[PDB]
Amino acid sequence: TINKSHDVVIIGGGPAGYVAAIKAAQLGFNTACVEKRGKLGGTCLNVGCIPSKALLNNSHLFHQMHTEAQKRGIDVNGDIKINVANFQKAKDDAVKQLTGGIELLFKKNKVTYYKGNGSFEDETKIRVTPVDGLEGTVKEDHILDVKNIIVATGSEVTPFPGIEIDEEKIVSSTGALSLKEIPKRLTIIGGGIIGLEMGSVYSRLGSKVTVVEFQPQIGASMDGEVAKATQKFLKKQGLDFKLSTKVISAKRNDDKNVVEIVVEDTKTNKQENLEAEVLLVAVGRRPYIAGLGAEKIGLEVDKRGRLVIDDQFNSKFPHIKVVGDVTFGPMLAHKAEEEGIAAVEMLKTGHGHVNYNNIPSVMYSHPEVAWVGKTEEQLKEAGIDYKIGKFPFAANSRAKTNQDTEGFVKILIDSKTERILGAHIIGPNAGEMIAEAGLALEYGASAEDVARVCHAHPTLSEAFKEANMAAYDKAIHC
Amino acid sequence: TINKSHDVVIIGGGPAGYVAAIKAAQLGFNTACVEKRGKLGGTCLNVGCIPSKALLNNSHLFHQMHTEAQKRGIDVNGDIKINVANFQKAKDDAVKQLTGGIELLFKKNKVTYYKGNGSFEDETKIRVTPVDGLEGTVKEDHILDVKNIIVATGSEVTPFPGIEIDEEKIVSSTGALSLKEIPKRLTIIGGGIIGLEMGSVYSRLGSKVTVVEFQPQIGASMDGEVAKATQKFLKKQGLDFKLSTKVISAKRNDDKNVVEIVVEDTKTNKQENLEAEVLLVAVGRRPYIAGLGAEKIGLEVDKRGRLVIDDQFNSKFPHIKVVGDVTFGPMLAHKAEEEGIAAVEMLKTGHGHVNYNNIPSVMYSHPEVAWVGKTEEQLKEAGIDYKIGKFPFAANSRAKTNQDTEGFVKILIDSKTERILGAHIIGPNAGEMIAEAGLALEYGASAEDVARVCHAHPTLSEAFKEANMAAYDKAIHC
Ligand SMILES: Cc1cc2nc3c(=O)[nH]c(=O)nc-3n(C[C@H](O)[C@H](O)[C@H](O)COP(=O)(O)OP(=O)(O)OC[C@H]3O[C@@H](n4cnc5c(N)ncnc54)[C@H](O)[C@@H]3O)c2cc1C
Ligand SMILES: Cc1cc2nc3c(=O)[nH]c(=O)nc-3n(C[C@H](O)[C@H](O)[C@H](O)COP(=O)(O)OP(=O)(O)OC[C@H]3O[C@@H](n4cnc5c(N)ncnc54)[C@H](O)[C@@H]3O)c2cc1C
Repeated sequence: TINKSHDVVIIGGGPAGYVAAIKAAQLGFNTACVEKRGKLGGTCLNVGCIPSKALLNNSHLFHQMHTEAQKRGIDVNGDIKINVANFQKAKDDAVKQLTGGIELLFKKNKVTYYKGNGSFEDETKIRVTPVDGLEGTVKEDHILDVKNIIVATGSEVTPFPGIEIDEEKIVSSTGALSLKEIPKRLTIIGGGIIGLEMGSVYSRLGSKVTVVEFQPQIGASMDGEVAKATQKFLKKQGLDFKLSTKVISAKRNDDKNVVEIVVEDTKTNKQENLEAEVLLVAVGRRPYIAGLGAEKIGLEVDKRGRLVIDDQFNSKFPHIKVVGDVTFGPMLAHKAEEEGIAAVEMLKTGHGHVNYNNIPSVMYSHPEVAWVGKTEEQLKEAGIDYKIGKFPFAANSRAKTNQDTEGFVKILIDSKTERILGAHIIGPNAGEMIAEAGLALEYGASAEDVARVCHAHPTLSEAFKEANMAAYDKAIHC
Repeated sequence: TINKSHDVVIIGGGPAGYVAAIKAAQLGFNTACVEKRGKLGGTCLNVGCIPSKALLNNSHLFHQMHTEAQKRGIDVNGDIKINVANFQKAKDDAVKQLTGGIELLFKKNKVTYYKGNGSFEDETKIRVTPVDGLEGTVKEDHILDVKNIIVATGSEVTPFPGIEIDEEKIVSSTGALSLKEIPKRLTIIGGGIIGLEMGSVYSRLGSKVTVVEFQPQIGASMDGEVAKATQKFLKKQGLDFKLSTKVISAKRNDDKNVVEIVVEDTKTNKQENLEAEVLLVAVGRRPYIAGLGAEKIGLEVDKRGRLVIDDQFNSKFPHIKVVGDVTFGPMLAHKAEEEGIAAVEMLKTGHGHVNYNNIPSVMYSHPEVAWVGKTEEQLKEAGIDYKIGKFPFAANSRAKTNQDTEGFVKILIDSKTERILGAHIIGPNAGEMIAEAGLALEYGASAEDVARVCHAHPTLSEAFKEANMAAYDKAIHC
């Protein structure tokens, strides 16, 4: 065991933790970050955002090249095949480069990178213990004398009791992202974004995808109209939805090399049997504090397993802050990053801020689905008087030119002030376009404020312009 | 001779004119629009923006299937060849749909659409003349007595004296957009946006492209660094450049089936002989007023051939406004539309508005090139002290996952106010991302204002957020 001192020590190297480390160092703190997995970037970079977006993008292109080339004047007299090994390689190389990038950022900023497991020795010190196989891991235990501690231990997949998750036949998102072969049938439990995205990926590559969802509609969180329109275009794309249906159990049938599933329709409590070569368990994600030693010092943990904090990210101990997926708020990478930054700026200047009323959500299917601000259900349930502004991409020149016009832009404004209250988009670049609504929302802009800004022609962004025109006045192209 | 009365009469159905018509109608004006070509949408929709973007998008895919497929896990065996007829059809279909679309907007908005040539009868009356082979043209001359006239006759290709454009071997942008076969060699006069886009299209299709440019750099009005980087990635994609070189002459040679070109090295005053199956003349575009009868009533026309107007779009006659390509300002479609709306709004409330300092410019190559506001050269010339924020897409997670990392975002801010003065982007979706710069500038946003807005992860837009972070402080992932 050996002693070490730092001003700030971050437990966790994911979006919230490594960004907090970089920021603390730029702000002048002697900073250290403790991560046990072997690479920085956390869930997002290693088994989440990055690899999933890589598969989505490449699977989309394969799809375009396979069924949309001829109508674009491109004749292929040969064959268009998916090379699973190179498909995976493309994703693994992207992850590899990015994880390396973070380590380089840590070096440039002088962040001390401890490879091991971090736990509270007591409320004022952190002990770093080595990880057996992990190379580069600490040679012996390290006791870090620190002034400020930031907990960013993140999340884990929510387990399904009774379902043995082997990342081969019955997989979690982590297994789905590394499938060595396109399964004939992909059955997915849960209609969440993570599940839907993996569904889209594989059906594009030739898998028969079935989505078993407890609730009536899917999406969970998106605007009503967006949610139904989403399930609509996904079914149209080949995904089979089993709404109001509960997965009961499942186990791998090695002899028949098939996963036997058992569902139950809630609108009849009538049981049923299903089968799939690969089963994806996507019933959500939850906070992860295992091995942290939070129980040792009395850190408050709510009934949902989240580390309780106040509006300044403080735990019951003023010098111990908590950020990211391990605590309150949507479990998104951009949210985690800004909390990491806000927490550190607080340490430096005494203040920081995160706008929970302006955090966007995005599903990277095609078309993409993105939204930020308030939905219609939320405005109604709050008795807010509002007006709607909608513009379809079918009326957008750029979209038409791309022969890809599915979707629309919907702007929600205050009937009184005409201030933008929410934006919802389903379109070819929804994820990027949503940044526009974010800027408007952040500044409290009005639909007219956006409508009056000259947007380049011909671009998809013009749909956003016209949708705002339709909210307080009238669109020109529809 | 037929007689009719209208509140507003618009000459020209291009972006400025047809949008003015729609707007005038919406604002309760008895509106009429006169167009002689046979389709609405003017230059942009029939032989400009739309057709070019279509060729660019489809040729981009062709290029991707040839060079980007394998590394993405997509095996495409066998010849991959362009079907010119179908390539042309894909473009022609998009134009047909869009032109048909505007006519539906006219019917819906009750705009009187006169197919023929519009010319001034006197200061307050316009006559519509039938057009020789115009489908659906007026069968008899019409005399429209109007309260307000809006001129939007647009522009045309600037010819090169001594060189005859036949749209077969020696072509203008119009002929280039409809080439029946991919020329073994395509040589282009002028490295403006139009010249560069056509060059990119055919180079991707197999033509050996050569760009002859009089100036020392391409782009015409790009920021210095952007112009250089633009030439570099276009050169990397196969285009050959001959800077500080002006064409002197060129002529067809039906014996060798080639165009014989003569150019002059501006540095050595020495000439060179060039040869190409197809020559594109893209030395620019100019205002169009032929057959408008502007001289009959003595409208003011400057040395550039433009119809002079005041800051209210007024000609020497208070009731005669002018908008679009035929008058002052950049010759772009979104600029024209904006003026069309502004003019009409002035006729209604007595005031319209166009922020000429926030008009974006975009080249739809790949990567795309987009900018708005001041370039570095313009700031220096003004003696303005400024700071730079630069972030490369090579450091952006989404760009990495897409295996498309060329380019960067450059933000220019006032050193004292930290107010954003301009944005320049070279990237996969620059054209869409520039809208963010549009909103920021319009609202007087500072770099910090943009940097603190939560941008979804992982998106290309995060690079816009980080470039701003670097401009006034420090980027995280840089
Ligand atoms: C398949 C999938 C796709 C996703 N796609 C998106 C998307 O497109 N966009 C988006 O915004 N979000 C997406 N997310 C969610 C996003 O990944 C998370 O919100 C984000 O990674 C959380 O970051 P964090 O830093 O709070 O936690 P984490 O990223 O979970 O990381 C915490 C880190 O700390 C380590 N750690 C924990 N305890 C200890 C300890 N005691 N000692 C040392 N290290 C410890 C972990 O090993 C881990 O690396 C996705 C998630 C999944 C699973
Ligand atoms: C190859 C090419 C690519 C381009 N790409 C882009 C791009 O990506 N983005 C962008 O913003 N801009 C682009 N532009 C430019 C854009 O097309 C023009 O700025 C815009 O179309 C001008 O619109 P306007 O309404 O002022 O004029 P125009 O569109 O030129 O139309 C004027 C109209 O009036 C008619 N007319 C003229 N005189 C008479 C008369 N006497 N009687 C009746 N009708 C008459 C014409 O026939 C025509 O339809 C491009 C141009 C070209 C040539």
